[PDB]
Amino acid sequence: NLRGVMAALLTPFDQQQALDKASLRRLVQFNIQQGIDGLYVGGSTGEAFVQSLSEREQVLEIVAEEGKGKIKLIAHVGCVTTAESQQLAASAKRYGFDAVSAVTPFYYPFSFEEHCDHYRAIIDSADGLPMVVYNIPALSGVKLTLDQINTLVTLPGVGALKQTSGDLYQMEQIRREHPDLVLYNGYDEIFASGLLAGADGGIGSTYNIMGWRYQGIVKALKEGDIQTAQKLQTECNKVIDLLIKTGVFRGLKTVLHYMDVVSVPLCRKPFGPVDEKYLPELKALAQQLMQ
Amino acid sequence: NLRGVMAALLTPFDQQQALDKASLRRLVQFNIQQGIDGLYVGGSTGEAFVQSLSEREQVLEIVAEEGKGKIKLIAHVGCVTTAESQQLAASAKRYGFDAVSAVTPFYYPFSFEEHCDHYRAIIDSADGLPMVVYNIPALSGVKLTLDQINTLVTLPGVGALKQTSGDLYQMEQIRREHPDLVLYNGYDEIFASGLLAGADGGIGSTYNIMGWRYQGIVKALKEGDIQTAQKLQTECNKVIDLLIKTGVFRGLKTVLHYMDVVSVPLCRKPFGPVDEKYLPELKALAQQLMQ
Amino acid sequence: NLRGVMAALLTPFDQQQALDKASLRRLVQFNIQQGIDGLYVGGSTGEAFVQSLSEREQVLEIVAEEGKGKIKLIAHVGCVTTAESQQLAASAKRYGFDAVSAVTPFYYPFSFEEHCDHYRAIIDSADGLPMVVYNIPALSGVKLTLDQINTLVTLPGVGALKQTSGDLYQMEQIRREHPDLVLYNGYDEIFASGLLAGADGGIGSTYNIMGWRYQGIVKALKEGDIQTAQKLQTECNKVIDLLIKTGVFRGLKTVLHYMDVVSVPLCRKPFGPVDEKYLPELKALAQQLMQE
Amino acid sequence: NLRGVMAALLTPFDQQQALDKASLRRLVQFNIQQGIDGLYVGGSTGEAFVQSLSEREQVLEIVAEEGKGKIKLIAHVGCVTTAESQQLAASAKRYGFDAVSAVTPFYYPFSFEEHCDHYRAIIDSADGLPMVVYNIPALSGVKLTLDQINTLVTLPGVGALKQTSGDLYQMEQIRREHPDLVLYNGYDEIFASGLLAGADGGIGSTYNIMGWRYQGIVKALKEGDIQTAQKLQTECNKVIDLLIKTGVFRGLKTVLHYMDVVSVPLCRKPFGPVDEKYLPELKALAQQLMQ
Repeated sequence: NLRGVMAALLTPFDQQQALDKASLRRLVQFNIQQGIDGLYVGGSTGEAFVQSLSEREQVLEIVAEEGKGKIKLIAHVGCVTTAESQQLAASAKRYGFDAVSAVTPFYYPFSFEEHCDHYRAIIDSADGLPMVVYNIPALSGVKLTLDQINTLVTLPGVGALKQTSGDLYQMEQIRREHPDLVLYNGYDEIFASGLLAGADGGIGSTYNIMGWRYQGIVKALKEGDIQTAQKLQTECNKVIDLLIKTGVFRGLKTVLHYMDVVSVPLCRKPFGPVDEKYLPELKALAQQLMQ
Repeated sequence: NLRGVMAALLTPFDQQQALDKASLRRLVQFNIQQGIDGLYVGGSTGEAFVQSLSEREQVLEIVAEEGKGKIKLIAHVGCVTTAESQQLAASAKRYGFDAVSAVTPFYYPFSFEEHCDHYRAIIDSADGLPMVVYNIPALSGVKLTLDQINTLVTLPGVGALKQTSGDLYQMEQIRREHPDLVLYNGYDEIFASGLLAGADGGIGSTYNIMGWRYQGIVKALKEGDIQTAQKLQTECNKVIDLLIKTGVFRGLKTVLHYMDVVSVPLCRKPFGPVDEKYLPELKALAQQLMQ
Repeated sequence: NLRGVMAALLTPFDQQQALDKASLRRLVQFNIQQGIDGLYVGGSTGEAFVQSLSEREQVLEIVAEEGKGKIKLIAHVGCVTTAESQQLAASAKRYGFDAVSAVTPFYYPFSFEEHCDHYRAIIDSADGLPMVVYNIPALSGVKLTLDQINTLVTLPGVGALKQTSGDLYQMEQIRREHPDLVLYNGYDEIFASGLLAGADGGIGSTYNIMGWRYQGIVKALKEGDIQTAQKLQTECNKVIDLLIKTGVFRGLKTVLHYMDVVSVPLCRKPFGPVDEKYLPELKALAQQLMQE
Repeated sequence: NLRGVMAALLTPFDQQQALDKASLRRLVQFNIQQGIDGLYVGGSTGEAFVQSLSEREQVLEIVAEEGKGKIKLIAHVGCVTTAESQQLAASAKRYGFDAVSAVTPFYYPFSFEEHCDHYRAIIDSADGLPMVVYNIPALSGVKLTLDQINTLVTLPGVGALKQTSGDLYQMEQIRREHPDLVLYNGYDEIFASGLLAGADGGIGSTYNIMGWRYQGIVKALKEGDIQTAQKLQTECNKVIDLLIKTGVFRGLKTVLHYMDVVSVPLCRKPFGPVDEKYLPELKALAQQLMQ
């Protein structure tokens, strides 16, 4: 039931780098409009790690007002701190989110046992909302084994795994081991490949501007049409190429600004703005996607 | 015409740890009858790096005698030394191989130009034979960029790329850049996903014992039956889970042995033998693969 | 005036995980009486990334009170966010600290320019307090180059470099490039070698329980007594070996708790408690350090 | 008694890239006159991995012939193949080298037991020659654990360890574990620091052009003159800075060439030439060094 193509919501800031509630609302609605199955809020893409708990809760509350009941809402609640995560877990519950999620805590190296108790404590605080384990070795620096992953994924309370890893051998072993597990493909660039390996949906930042393509790839693969599946994927991939040159969060916000969704396409410092030289390609991209 | 499913051939040894030429011939034929498209000989799978050039030249000659004309023959000629490689390249030509191949020279760190000059030399000595750049970062320790991969791939005389990387975002990037390039999926564990990403064939050590499944996966994806393609990949992956436990080269040789192909399922030390506990499952798999 | 042997201050918490101010003050004074050159507060050792800005502000404020120009005071003000770092940098000035510090922002990959601007803005908000650029690749996952380090270290406002790296070739080269740079060695396990290589002092978590050994290695080398320099370092290493087994922060708090300095030997979750099995060794260690 | 500053021997090649015996002998004696405690022949610095068994043996005999009895002689006998290594170990005995040495077999991933048995076999063939374990993770791609290094170092036959690692905490840990172990500091850029951490000697390539400095640092440290000890290490690093910039093996041979020691300062391909922009720098270096 949590399966599908969920977008990792971006958080629009204003000239003062404060939250832009109006753009947030425009963004939520814009995603709904584009036929997304749900939203993963306050994740890395939402720049959670560069905002406070209150700022973080404020976003959860607003998207819940906008989207609750219309699509699935998963609140990324993870912090390095379990206590901070627990507080966020409770708010998500209070706001009516469908599930809660958390990255494997970072910076300080924690044992695998400490990782499990973290999830256990957060799940406790979720008070019912299922947990989506969030695995992104590349950013967390947390390199869990398949076994550790199997343990986490079986922790009572866990309803999904957000696999932000390009190891498609592992993607399938996870599927082979947990046939019923809601498996989200974390890297947009290999979405079609991830689904073929075992993912049954996905969460990602590029879904904010072209979510329909991912839905497309999903149908095609269902309708045994690898031609449109591959075609759709290379089209997502050309966009990802550019965003990787420009900065994905900022580049996605910039395109969004061009679709009239976001007022100021800035990210919080230390992120810098997009290089002016990249604006013609982003503008152009916004235009084509607008059609 | 180099596109297809090519077994990365194993080299049988006797109790004295010396080529079991009689089993080599038996392995060559076995592969042919299982409908393989060609053989990548003298690679990592063939324990080439624990061999002498003369040993490698001998294996080259026996398989050419065994299959020149029956299937495509690609000779892995790579050595850390350019001159040794050129020697091996020159015999491949003289023995009648269809193409030549070489790992990026390892152990010592080399600049990219050195890498390109290395391939140029080998390509020259191959005397007309198309070259197959061999990319396996996990074993070579060489971490080439995409631009570098494009440069190598476009070097005159080069006719294909053997991609032993599970980075399927890079697989498609390469493909998007080179629609005519013969791209071999190097990781058996992700074959279906690798093809979907842009690969048009594969070279793998597990093909030796169940190459038919990989061809089947090719038919399925070709026929829009991703459902049986997945099924084929998981079956291939259950095998891979086991071989990775028992040790791959030796595991395969043991299976082939129970299949009456290899007399002595040994690998040359440092490799040790399979743990006896594994024998029943390998024996079981052998009988089972006889499907 | 920032050169020296300075302890990476730990932050004591109570049974309910709240700050234990009395033990903070108690730990500040203990370090002072231990004859350390100053304190590095709010850094990795201080469990800053498991606290909130106002929590870190409180700690800075309490120790500034305690360390009233009694010793050198460095405030690790770094966060991923430049703005949060600026706020902390401004409080540090406000509390009267001697220097300001910050790790290279983590989690999200940033460009070198993004990093240089980050340090400037903070240097900007410190309003006069020098900046000790903080380099710890192992934790930040940020891999700066010598030239990137050079740029940072020459950046106006920057007055020191906290080298938490085992690469002593790079340590040598940085000293070579900057003969007067306050270079602090970050890995206590190699303190003697980092010094020989060019580090002119150090900042470490284990200084909390044996800051004198580190001060000793310094004298030992100053007087060419490399023989005792070695003995001190292996004595430090025998300790670090145990601390790594148990978990460094918690192990330290545990020793310090057995020395009646820290009331509760806990670290905030997700850090769990120390395995009972190690208590016999930690009690003994606390015994002998006190014996010394 | 293998304790000491041992120079890692370069193998001079001719214009045709063939062993330049004239220069080998010339270098053996040059090193001797430098007051070096011995020579580590046939190692990484000796381009062993780009040579053949026969060529490696040849160089072994010529050097035994040139310095056997005069200085300590450790022959690097290591290859990926245990059998090849054994053969070279057997020859070292024959030529009368003092010790044997082998890098952890690389390229293919081997188990620690496989690693152990390999050293055992080679130990068996060195016929009485104590084995020197060569740890160089950077190039080998092998990251043994301390307990693992401890096992290796205590193997019956192992007499020393060449630690090519900049982990000076592990250095002191090895010295603490084995107070009577012959521990060679492998990275010349940290010589002084390695010795202070526990190494009682060192095997380095740069020793070939200024072995006196390392012997110099040793005395200063032994005398308690860290100030000059340092002043010495900084000098070696100014050099090392350059060589890295120019390519170490090729840079060294060039400097020795300007020191009328080596005829053709060529490394074997895939390595390339020293760029011309450096010749003046290297020129200037060789002059200063000779005075």
